[PDB]
Amino acid sequence: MSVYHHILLAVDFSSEDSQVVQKVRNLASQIGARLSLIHVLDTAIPLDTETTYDAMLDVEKQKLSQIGNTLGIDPAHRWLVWGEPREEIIRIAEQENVDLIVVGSHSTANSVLHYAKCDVLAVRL
Amino acid sequence: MSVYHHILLAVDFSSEDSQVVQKVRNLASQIGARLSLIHVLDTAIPLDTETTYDAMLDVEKQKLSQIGNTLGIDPAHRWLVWGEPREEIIRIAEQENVDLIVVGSHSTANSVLHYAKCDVLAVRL
Ligand SMILES: [Cl-]
Ligand SMILES: [Cl-]
Ligand SMILES: [Cl-]
Ligand SMILES: [Cl-]
Repeated sequence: MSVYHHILLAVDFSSEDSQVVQKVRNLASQIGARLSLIHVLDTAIPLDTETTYDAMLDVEKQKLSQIGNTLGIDPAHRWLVWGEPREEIIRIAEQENVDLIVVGSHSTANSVLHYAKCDVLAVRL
Repeated sequence: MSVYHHILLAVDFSSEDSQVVQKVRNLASQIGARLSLIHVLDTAIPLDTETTYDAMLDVEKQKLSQIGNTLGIDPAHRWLVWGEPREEIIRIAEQENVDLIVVGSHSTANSVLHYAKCDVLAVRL
């Protein structure tokens, strides 16, 4: 039986994403685990200018989707959430029955690591 | 090909070792990696009493060997070293061409993680 069943990858959209993506794909396939994906984004509204929240979200959505598409993850298992990375990472992991969180170091990594209720894989970038 | 080739397990000889041992055995076997093992021990000599350095080392050696024997690791790949855990863990990993260090949390974990030149798997105990 599989040593981990459900691996959550956290990506930050750096140029080094691709190393981690292929590694995590090889990982999950060799051990038989399913993958989910999350990226954490990353008060006065300016009145003299057009806001670009939706366009900015679309860029993020595309980057998430580049990665999601490579990994064959259903959009239902791709997460783009507002908030503090550590907290949001850990809340999705709990909610979604993850048993391995994967993060890159380069922080967020060290905070997820100190508060996660499951194993954490920190991948050197 | 194997996502990791050489996994170094670090054990501290707590009652929770066995969970980590079987997990790491299942891990390495599913991905095709070889295992090494390390435990880091863990100025005036008393003149009125017998010292027990050798007996104390034998106890540690037995505990290392319980774990090593389970995992089928040659004694050549089992390490019982004097020193600061973080430093010694990282020095063996470098020396021995490790590409995944495994540690339990419960520290040492967070220090190995902040200075390791390879991926680190932190296993919740
Ligand atoms: Cl993130
Ligand atoms: Cl805006
Ligand atoms: Cl140790
Ligand atoms: Cl002594």
